[PDB]
Amino acid sequence: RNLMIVDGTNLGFRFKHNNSKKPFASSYVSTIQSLAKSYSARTTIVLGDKGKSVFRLEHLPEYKGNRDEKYAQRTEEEKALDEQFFEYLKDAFELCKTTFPTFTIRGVEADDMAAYIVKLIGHLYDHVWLISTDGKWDTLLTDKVSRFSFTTRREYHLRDMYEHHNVDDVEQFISLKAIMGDLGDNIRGVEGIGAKRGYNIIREFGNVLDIIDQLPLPGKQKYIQNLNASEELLFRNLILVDLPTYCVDAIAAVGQDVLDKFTKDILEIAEQ
DNA sequence: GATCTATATGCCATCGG
DNA sequence: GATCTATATGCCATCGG
DNA sequence: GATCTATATGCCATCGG
Ligand SMILES: [Ca+2]
Ligand SMILES: [Ca+2]
Ligand SMILES: [Ca+2]
Ligand SMILES: [Ca+2]
Ligand SMILES: [K+]
Ligand SMILES: [K+]
Ligand SMILES: [K+]
Ligand code: NA
Ligand code: NA
Ligand code: NA
Repeated sequence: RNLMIVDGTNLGFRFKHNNSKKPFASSYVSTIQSLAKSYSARTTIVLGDKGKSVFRLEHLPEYKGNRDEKYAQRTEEEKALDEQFFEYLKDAFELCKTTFPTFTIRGVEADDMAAYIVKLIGHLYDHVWLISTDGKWDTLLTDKVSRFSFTTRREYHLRDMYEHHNVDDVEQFISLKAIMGDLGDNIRGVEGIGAKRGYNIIREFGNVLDIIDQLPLPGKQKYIQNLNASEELLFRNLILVDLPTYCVDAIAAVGQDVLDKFTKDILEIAEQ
């Protein structure tokens, strides 16, 4: 039997329809129930977002500032629609709590809770299914951990990493995100390096820690000059994007007692 | 040329009497 | 009782994939 | 969130005594 971990705020956008004024709490819960059955999940854990990541803010005060800018620019009509949506989503979460173990921890990204759950209890299940449209959750893929995106309708598996992310494995994926940064979170990368040049450098030199150890790289191309100046950026970005390595620290950033209680609660759920 | 940077979509109810 | 005086918090990253 | 629009790189001598 399997474990299913839901990126719950992320999933809620499947219910955002400007031409529907109706509540969706019931359909939200039902969708999760049907996904759990589809994926033979004996355990389902629903995660939700609750404020910006304290762990990441500490390293980067402009973290997700781009998201604030996006919402700031809304028209009066858009704001009204969004407020209705987000109130309906809050109601969907409340209903969810009565049915599934559902976690929100202020100042902790759902990404980090998911990474930690997989590390703590993933071994107790045949397969782990991650319900998220967020490609960064593919930092967690293994032969036993896969992802489903409602947006693309695709299942993401470790063996298809190159098709999906232009890298061959998770370690290269994490390195690539550190070099490239993450536009969605307002984390700048090395200017001039995208997936193609990033993959080439990784293939040649290894992971980001290996690359740092070899700087300066040769070449007078601007993007290499930029890479050569980016040791501190790369170390920082690695902390921000290497979900499996830093998930425990990210949770502990809002209190060690909180981490200890979450650990306890997750272990207990896996026995229920 | 590919590749990268940067922007804007009021996105989104998979799929089966 | 309420009301006022006086003090101490190493406060504080709203909120949305 | 993915996806799309739009921009800027003075790019570029693969690889083997
Ligand atoms: Ca997230
Ligand atoms: Ca189906
Ligand atoms: Ca607001
Ligand atoms: Ca050849
Ligand atoms: K970049
Ligand atoms: K007074
Ligand atoms: K087009
Ligand atoms: Na560009
Ligand atoms: Na006081
Ligand atoms: Na666009």
